[PDB]
Amino acid sequence: TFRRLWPTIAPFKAGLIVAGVALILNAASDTFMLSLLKPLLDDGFGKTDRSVLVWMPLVVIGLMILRGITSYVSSYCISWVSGKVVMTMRRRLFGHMMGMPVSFFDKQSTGTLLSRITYDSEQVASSSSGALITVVREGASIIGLFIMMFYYSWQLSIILIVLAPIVSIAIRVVSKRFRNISKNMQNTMGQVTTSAEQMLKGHKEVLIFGGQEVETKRFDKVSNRMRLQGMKMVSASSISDPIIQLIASLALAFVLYAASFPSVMDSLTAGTITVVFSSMIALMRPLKSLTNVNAQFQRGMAACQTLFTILDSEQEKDEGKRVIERATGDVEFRNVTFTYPGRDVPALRNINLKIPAGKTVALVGRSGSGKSTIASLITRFYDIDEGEILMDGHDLREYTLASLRNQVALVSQNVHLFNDTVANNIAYARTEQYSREQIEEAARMAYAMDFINKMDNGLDTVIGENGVLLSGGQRQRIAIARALLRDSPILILDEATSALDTESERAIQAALDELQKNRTSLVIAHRLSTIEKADEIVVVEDGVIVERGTHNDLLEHRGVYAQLHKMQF
Amino acid sequence: TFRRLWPTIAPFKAGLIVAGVALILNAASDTFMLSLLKPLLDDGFGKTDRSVLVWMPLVVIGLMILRGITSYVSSYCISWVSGKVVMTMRRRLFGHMMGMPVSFFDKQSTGTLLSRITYDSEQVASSSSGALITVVREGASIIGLFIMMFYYSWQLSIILIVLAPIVSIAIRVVSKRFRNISKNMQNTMGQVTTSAEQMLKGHKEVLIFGGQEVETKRFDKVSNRMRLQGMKMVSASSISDPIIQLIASLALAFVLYAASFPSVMDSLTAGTITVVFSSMIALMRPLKSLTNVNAQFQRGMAACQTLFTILDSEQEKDEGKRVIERATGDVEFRNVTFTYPGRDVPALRNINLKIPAGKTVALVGRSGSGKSTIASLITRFYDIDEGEILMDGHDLREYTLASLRNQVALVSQNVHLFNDTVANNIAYARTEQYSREQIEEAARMAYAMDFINKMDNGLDTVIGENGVLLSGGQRQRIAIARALLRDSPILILDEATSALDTESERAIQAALDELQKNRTSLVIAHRLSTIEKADEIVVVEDGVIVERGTHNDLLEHRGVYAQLHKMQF
Repeated sequence: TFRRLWPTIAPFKAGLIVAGVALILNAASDTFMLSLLKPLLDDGFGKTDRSVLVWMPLVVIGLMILRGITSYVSSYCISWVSGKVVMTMRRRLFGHMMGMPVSFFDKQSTGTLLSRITYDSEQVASSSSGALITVVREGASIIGLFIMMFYYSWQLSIILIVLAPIVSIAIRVVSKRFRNISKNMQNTMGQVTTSAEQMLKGHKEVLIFGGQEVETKRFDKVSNRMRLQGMKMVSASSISDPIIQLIASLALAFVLYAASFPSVMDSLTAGTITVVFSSMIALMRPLKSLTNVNAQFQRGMAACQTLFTILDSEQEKDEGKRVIERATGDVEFRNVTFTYPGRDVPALRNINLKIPAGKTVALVGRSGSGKSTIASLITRFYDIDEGEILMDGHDLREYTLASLRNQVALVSQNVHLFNDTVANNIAYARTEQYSREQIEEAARMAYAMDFINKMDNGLDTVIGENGVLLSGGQRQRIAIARALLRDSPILILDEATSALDTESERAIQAALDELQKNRTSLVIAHRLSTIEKADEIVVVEDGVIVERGTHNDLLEHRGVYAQLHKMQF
Repeated sequence: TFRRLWPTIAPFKAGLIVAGVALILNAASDTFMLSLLKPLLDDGFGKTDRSVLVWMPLVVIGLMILRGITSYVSSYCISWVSGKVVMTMRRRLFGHMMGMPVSFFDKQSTGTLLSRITYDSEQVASSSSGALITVVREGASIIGLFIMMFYYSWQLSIILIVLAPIVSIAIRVVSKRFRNISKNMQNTMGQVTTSAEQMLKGHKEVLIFGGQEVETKRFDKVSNRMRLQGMKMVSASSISDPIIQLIASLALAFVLYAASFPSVMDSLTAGTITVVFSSMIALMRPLKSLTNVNAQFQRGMAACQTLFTILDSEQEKDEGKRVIERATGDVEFRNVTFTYPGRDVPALRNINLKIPAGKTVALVGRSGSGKSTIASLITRFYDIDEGEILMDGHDLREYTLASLRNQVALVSQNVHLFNDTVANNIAYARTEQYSREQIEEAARMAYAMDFINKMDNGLDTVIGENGVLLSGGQRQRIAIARALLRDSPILILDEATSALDTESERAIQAALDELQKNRTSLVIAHRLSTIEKADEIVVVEDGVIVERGTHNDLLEHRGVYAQLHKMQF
């Protein structure tokens, strides 16, 4: 089907050839054990020769340390090939779901992302290697159990194998009639139950009219007709099994009649009869599972096209080559309009925001629709629909993504801490550029030295999740340390309030005020303290920035900033 | 069985004795079939007599027929006791759920009541007779197969049963450790999979901070740790089966070795070893099915408590002391307060109404605040909590229910139509009292003659559900005809249908106006035609009838009735 997965398996085909030689020896050692019946019953138990029962108990345990040795050697060769072709796909999906647009991670799939590198990535090899075990184990067992019969007695094997189709079709033909008769009877049984349901519905009219005795006499006739149509469903399903058993045993009677009295037979002496009959019973288990080979090779290959749809998908649009090093200017918006992918209602209308040099602007308002969206466009997590965002006399589309992302610092509340020491989370992906010496200065000027001191090991504690764990204020201060160390010229202070509690508010305010030196920042406003002190106060209300006036003029006005004071107080 | 249920089965106990003799002959016809192997292998094929296998083809189809005749004669004679003790109890549930109060049918149960007399009533016999064809079939097959195994070489049988407990406990002991070890490994897997999950959450930080190569070399180091851990829970689960199969062949080797000694090598031969070994593997399915003989006799005797709960619940509170022929008087409510069972909010506060002789009252309120539950109290579907309802200077509680309900007719649109022809559906439960002459005049005066005379058969056509499916305008007409024939003195004109249509509103209004000759009636009002004609207008305002005045006084005042006119326009 989708055999573009074979090049992933090709580097390791040395556990599919050792599990194709140590699994034929697992099946060829089951059709040799079953051949021990012929000596046992001919020259063993039946005869007075005791010598056959003294070497055989050794080879009964001399053939099941070879069914165990070759059942484990063939499991440290498919668990090693179905583990290195799942690993090399698990780590190829986690290089494609780490660069594509955050639109996919937004809400297209949130918790099923792991299910495609933990569950659907192991099922592409736990159901495609279970369809090679079954087609190569139980395709040499089927050949050994067919060579035994034709070696020991072909005369009886031919007649035995000719009657198997005739028995099977007869059983199916006699089963079909009784199944459809049972269905026809259950239809009438359902009809009578419906009549009883309509009988029970009129209690409120039974009571008032006084038909309690006339209504129970009419359930003496719907109940007598529920047992006569109920005992005709057990008198039609209990007559099926005896007849199919009789049909099956007519074949056995014919085989026994033909196996001795004709002179063509009677080359059999008590051991060729039992092996030939006992192997055909052993031919059914390696025939029920062989049919389901393609029922598993296709169930474990839809989960390959799923991962080849997640893989080979549109990666992030890294358009442009222009390189910017420092935002010595203004990150301006001009007439831009953007709508979230997957929806039609415009979340952002025409907006003209100017972020001046050496100043800060505050996206004021608790609207909840217009504050975070403008923040998201600067870093180009979501690309714009139409218009222009200007940066240093250019456009963000023209600039390289790697050269734009490294200029914006999100000092947010919900910030991620990676599973490393409390120093590389302050210098993530810049450990070579920044030496530890800068890291003490960053922690000191971020006022995080106190929490650094009260630690089990110092500036080396595993700090992310599955580790020490922190509170909100400490994560805020770590993010502030990151931003201060990186010296990013653009900041987006999310500033979720969370708590205004004393001795944490002081620390975060001091760290933030030290951060915002000459840096030009757009602050998402949730705390009035920064709204009071801002160069420009811009209200966002369903994407129409109309109350754009500064703090003083808009405070004098009764506009949305005055109304902000009203709802805050 | 359960001592409550036994006396229902006791009369019909000559179907479990006929089915207890034709079921031991089903099991004794299988332990007679694994005894032809001895004549076959010793005196048949091996000895080449050529006389034992011309007779055996007839006995292999002379036992299967007797295995079928004793499988149908034993499946019909239990379907006759499992379908007659379900029929004699299905109609005892539908003799208790036709007298007990209305409170049981409304929201204390639903159409699932037919899942008590169709499904849960058959599971008391389909799981208690299925637990007697398992203690008798597979409790005489185990006694038949233990007499073969001991008649044929008792010396080998003791050795073969002594090693069954030992092999079983050894397999269990070697299966416990390799299951709990795999549990430990799967517990360890959770740490690595959670760490893998914790990498996909920092996407918004991974992109902006620039590290996509630092987090892909840390999924080159978490993928291996879930490969080596994935190859250690397959190397621990694939080593369990080879060892238990080795324990299961240190017994076969020991059996074959013990067979070599002089004591056990004088009576074993070619046959008398195939029936001593092949009867054991036929002794597992009976022993396996036996374990589930009390797990089915408590799943089919738990139904016999939920249905008995219905069977021995509380019936109606028929305090029948006074008997009245005709209510030639007034039906008064005085200080009546009633609350619905199963709820605490009083649905009915104090009420003071009097239904005058030769007059009618109209419960005109569209608020839906329990105007219908003032009608239910009259017929005593729901019993009063406190106060006094009077019918002819007495209380309804003293009156016999069969004598109280004989004086009320519910002329509604949702009337039930029983499955009998139209003639008895106009004289339901009183057909012996009323001859065809009275029913003809009742149909004439109800203006219902056209509907029935247009119809195919005439006045004896099957009229109820699953019949001809009359319409609501004909259902209410049939109810009018029924009430006219019964000539009851009090009616409750529900009048739920306020729809106006030519030949329907005119006809139904004419029939109702003919019905209300003297016939002191309380009309639930949805149509203004009766309201403007109403002698006394009373409005439901929650539980208090504040506006207890005539039509004119309520008309001139805004009140609530003229407010209901304002709603109407």
